[PDB]
Amino acid sequence: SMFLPPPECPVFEPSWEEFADPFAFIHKIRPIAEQTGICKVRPPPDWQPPFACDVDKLHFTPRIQRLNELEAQTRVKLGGGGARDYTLRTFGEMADAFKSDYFNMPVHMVPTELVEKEFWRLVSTIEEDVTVEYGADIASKEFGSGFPVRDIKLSPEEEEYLDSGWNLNNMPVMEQSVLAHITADICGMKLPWLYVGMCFSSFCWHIEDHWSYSINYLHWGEPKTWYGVPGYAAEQLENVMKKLAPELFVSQPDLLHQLVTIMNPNTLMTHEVPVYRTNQCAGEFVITFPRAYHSGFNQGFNFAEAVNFCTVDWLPLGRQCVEHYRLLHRYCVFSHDEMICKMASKADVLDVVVASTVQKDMAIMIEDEKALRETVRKLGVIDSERMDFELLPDDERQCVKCKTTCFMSAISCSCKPGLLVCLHHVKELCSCPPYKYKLRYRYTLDDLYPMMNALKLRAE
Ligand SMILES: [Mn+2]
Ligand SMILES: [Mn+2]
Ligand SMILES: [Mn+2]
Ligand SMILES: [Zn+2]
Ligand SMILES: [Zn+2]
Repeated sequence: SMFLPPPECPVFEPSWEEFADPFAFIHKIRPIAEQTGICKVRPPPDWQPPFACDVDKLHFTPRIQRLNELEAQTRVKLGGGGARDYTLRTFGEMADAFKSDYFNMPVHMVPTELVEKEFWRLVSTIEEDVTVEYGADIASKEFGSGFPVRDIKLSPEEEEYLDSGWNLNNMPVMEQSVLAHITADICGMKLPWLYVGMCFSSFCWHIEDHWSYSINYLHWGEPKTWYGVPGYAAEQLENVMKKLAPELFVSQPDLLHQLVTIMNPNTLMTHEVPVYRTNQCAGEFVITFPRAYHSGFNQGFNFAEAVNFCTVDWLPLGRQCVEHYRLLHRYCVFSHDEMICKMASKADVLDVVVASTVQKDMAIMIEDEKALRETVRKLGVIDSERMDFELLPDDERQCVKCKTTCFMSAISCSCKPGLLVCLHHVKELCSCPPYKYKLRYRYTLDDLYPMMNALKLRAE
């Protein structure tokens, strides 16, 4: 009556056979799980990656979090800095005492249902001002991955798991994650993040950059409670949230200024947005699918690790996402077309199903590019010059108007040195007549078709 828990998301228990290839497995469950946005994956009983670390030598700078529903929070502070510092031990001592004192109970006697119910009570009650702390950072020397990494001499147990597809360190380089081919720096997106949780520390409603998948592993500790919404209902959810908290939707000039919030799943459910839940326990995986909104909170002291990835399934959505970013004037993490062309240029060493799928996206790219160039020629842009867009830092090749990262082409004018617009915004560069403009382009149409043909040959 005050909190009605959403229905449970799918839970999968793959055999060692199914578990052997994560991408094949994820492809298998996709028809089911994309309907719920998140799913939980239980590895085979004996898949037990060894965790070991010194709780006194691992330190991190804590982030502070107020717990008020609908209140604005900023997504990531990928740079911590800070003066406050916990070791894993001192944070754990703080975390356990907090939970223990909050409920006046020992921590594993506090029922998960109760913590959940209480969480939604405290975030909605205005004069409760509970604040908590948490850790969130990419792997570093002061704090590294929870999975085995090859360096230091390792035990045969760690060696068995060193190359596992489910070892999340391996997805920044695994063959069928399209992100692995990106030569551009996308560190904040490609490397695993480490999260140290405590009771009620939470992650606001969000979707991944470029609508990528994510996969989260809870190494140890108390559970992590999740809420998930399927990709098809993304705009539904956004409409509900814009109505209840429009501040979050004002434009901001950074990827370092994305605004997000806590919001009761019952609110979404009242507005007919489908929402699912799960308690992720130690040793379990949660997977989020493209454009699946998700949020949640930790039940107590714990340690999780997560990473983004992109399968070939995702390529058309990646293209749609950047188009969606353009309409919103949202910054890109990388150029999707640049990634496509990078892959085309490596067609011979590409996996063959990958090659086939890249070829299809490239064909759309080329077709759209052809049409755009015809339009800008008709606007009176005549001069042109080839330009190696991939050499420019990102902040020197964003469209003035829509902020998209240019790669296929842009318009410049000697009137405004260094400024560029994409071909959707030829009118937005300056007041000079179009005959003063240059079309800057990475490839001629004639360069492009042979690149696509290499993919076709590789794929047959
Ligand atoms: Mn409150
Ligand atoms: Mn996420
Ligand atoms: Mn516009
Ligand atoms: Zn533009
Ligand atoms: Zn000009």
